[PDB]
Amino acid sequence: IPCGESCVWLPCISSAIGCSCKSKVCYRNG
Repeated sequence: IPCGESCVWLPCISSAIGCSCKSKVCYRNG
């Protein structure tokens, strides 16, 4: 599920809420 954050050039600030970079945007479990 996309979280609402791009990660093309920086990692996910939303890593704190569980979101990780895949396919240039931040996701939690799809």
